[PDB]
Amino acid sequence: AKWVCKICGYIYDEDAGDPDNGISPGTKFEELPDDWVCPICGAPKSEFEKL
Ligand SMILES: [Fe+3]
Repeated sequence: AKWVCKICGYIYDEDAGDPDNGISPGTKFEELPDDWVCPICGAPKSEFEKL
């Protein structure tokens, strides 16, 4: 699944993860650490919406 940051338009793609920020590919959005934030704009997880 892909989730969009409602603040800046960054798409968290679970297939891609966010390796530069310690998230390996295939990591589900719900599995992201609670302290994970949008790597672009810094938005907390609350600000993402599943597509
Ligand atoms: Fe963002």
